[PDB]
Amino acid sequence: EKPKFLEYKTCVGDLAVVIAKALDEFKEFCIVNAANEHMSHGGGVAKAIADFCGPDFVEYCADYVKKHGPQQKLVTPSFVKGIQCVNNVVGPRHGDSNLREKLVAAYKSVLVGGVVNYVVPVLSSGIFGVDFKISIDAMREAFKGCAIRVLLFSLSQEHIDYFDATCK
Amino acid sequence: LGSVKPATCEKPKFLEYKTCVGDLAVVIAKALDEFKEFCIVNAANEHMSHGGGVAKAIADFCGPDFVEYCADYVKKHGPQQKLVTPSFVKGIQCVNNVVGPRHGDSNLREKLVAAYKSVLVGGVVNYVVPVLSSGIFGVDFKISIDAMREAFKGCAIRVLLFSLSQEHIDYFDATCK
Ligand SMILES: Nc1ncnc2c1ncn2[C@@H]1O[C@@H](COP(=O)(O)OP(=O)(O)OC[C@@H]2O[C@H](O)[C@H](O)[C@@H]2O)[C@@H](O)[C@H]1O
Ligand SMILES: Nc1ncnc2c1ncn2[C@@H]1O[C@H](COP(=O)(O)OP(=O)(O)OC[C@H]2O[C@H](O)[C@H](O)[C@@H]2O)[C@@H](O)[C@H]1O
Repeated sequence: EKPKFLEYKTCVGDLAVVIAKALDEFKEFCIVNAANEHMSHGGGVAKAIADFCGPDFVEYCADYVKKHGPQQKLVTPSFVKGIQCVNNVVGPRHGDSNLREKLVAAYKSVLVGGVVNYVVPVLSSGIFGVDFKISIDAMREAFKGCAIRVLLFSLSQEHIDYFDATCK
Repeated sequence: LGSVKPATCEKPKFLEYKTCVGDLAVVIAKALDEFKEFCIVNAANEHMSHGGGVAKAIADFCGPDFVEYCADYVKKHGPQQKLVTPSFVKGIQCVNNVVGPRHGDSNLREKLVAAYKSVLVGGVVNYVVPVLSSGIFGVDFKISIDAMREAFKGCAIRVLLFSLSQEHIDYFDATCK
């Protein structure tokens, strides 16, 4: 029950509504977190995911960074039925750097072995405002030819309208 | 050789199986949510070198304390067919490093059965178990899974079997038929 090829869906809303939708439509999926390399889940989707997943997830992440140092990608328990795992991905920050290629590498790092359904925020395009258009294009490049299902979500309607502009 | 600190989980009424296909982190993600504590089984060599396969992933995950524990123990006691070590991971009661047999070894079935039997650790009820010997040890996965079910039959334990390979897990589903 892989898909035959890449399938997209969209959701504009807070994490709670996104997760309810993904559970209804995917049944089981990986949630992607827009993380920093310290896994310090202080704001944005990171805070929402840490609040939703709870203290065992926050503790997991903190403990891992303590043992292994800062991480650019960290796959964790979610402690939530239907969420196979959290994939904490570190996007570039504004003034970075070289944004398109960094965002492609970030979205490519979303894929995990044994997971087909992904619930994915617009990386880098909130708490440190990278242009959402390059994040979104970067995602489309990253996932080309992958047999996965991707539910792109965001608080901003503009992000999804823009995404629909190429899927339309 | 002493015993591991006993589980706070109780044994199930009968043998219970779960499965997970994918990378180690995805497996452990599932095990941490389903089991409050467990033993993870490593498909080791007698040197406890962890140079490839699931051993390398487990070594990387558990970290340098784990690496150091194994190198020190082997240095002092020599090579080991079985070593139960600390994990240095919350929820992971111990790592049971089991050396499975290899392609062409004589009495290969019976050696697999014995290897899975050695998985059991006193005071552990929940196990996360790979398909022993089916990677670089070259053993047919079907025979390894058959041997596992033989070794665990009648045991009041919970076993999450895992593999990178969907075919391995589909096979196991067909033994439950
Ligand atoms: N990163 C991983 N995540 C999850 N499962 C894995 C991973 N790597 C391998 N596996 C799975 O564990 C397997 C056991 O395969 P190997 O790891 O190759 O084990 P084995 O065939 O017993 O080989 C023995 C060993 O190889 C290692 O180098 C080890 O140190 C010893 O030399 C199969 O089920 C395989 O899909
Ligand atoms: N509660 C929420 N629900 C749904 N989506 C959200 C929420 N909060 C933010 N988002 C969305 O997540 C995407 C990424 O926004 P941020 O979370 O601000 O992520 P990012 O810009 O990559 O910044 C990462 C940094 O912010 C966090 O503090 C995190 O710990 C890291 O330091 C955007 O599409 C944004 O609308």
